[PDB]
Amino acid sequence: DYEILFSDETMNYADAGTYCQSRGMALVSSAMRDSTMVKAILAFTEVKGHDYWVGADNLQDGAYNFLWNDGVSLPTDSDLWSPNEPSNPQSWQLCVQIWSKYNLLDDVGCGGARRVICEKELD
Amino acid sequence: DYEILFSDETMNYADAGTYCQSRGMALVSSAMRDSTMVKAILAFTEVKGHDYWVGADNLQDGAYNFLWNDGVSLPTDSDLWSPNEPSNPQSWQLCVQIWSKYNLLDDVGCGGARRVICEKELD
Ligand SMILES: [Ca+2]
Ligand SMILES: [Ca+2]
Ligand SMILES: [Ca+2]
Ligand SMILES: [Ca+2]
Ligand SMILES: [Zn+2]
Ligand SMILES: [Zn+2]
Ligand SMILES: [Zn+2]
Ligand SMILES: [Zn+2]
Ligand SMILES: [Zn+2]
Ligand SMILES: [Zn+2]
Ligand SMILES: [Zn+2]
Repeated sequence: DYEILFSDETMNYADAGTYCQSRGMALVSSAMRDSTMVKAILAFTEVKGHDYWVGADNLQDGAYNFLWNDGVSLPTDSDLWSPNEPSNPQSWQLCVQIWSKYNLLDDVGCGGARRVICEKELD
Repeated sequence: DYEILFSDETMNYADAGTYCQSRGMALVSSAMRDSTMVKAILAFTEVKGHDYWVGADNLQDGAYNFLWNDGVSLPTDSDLWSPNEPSNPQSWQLCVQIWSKYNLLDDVGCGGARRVICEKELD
């Protein structure tokens, strides 16, 4: 169960995190691992057909050691990934987005402007 | 362009309005009249398969004089309505929801608990 916020305003990955945080929420993460919720989230972004930041990156352990912001691993072989991703140089700082080309996850550098999705676990 | 918040938390119609307002947003209304956004919004609720409040009611003008909270009319013949709705007695105070049966609009009394959708136009 969640509160999911979608924003058409774009920002880099760091700013997306603080954007959600300032609202008492977090960049979407656990909701992406929830089979019902992730399906609803992707149904929305599918219509929008735009890139969105999600709360995962390799900043801590590097390479393809992707972590959701709540500390849970985003397996390199997850079905959430777009075909042939992740594929950027493992030595880069990598952030994860919902890539419009496939409406599935993708590794990118962290400076590009993208839309934002925030979550808040209920209760 | 907008900010759209979906919440699994249920409430009556009045409480949904206050819920959105306390967040600097409004019960979804103009976004429902936007061709891209309404489809994105409905794609999300389709997956969820649950009832959601929307920002429309007959409280100012009564009967089937439905108005979106921003004062714009919700035509009784809108393609947004579920088949054979609106159909509740015109003497009642009627509120509008996204009804899970069709994933389309429907008139109901205002006291039932339903999920909430808030919006915030972005300029
Ligand atoms: Ca794959
Ligand atoms: Ca990539
Ligand atoms: Ca009709
Ligand atoms: Ca009805
Ligand atoms: Zn769940
Ligand atoms: Zn802007
Ligand atoms: Zn892109
Ligand atoms: Zn509860
Ligand atoms: Zn629009
Ligand atoms: Zn725009
Ligand atoms: Zn119902």
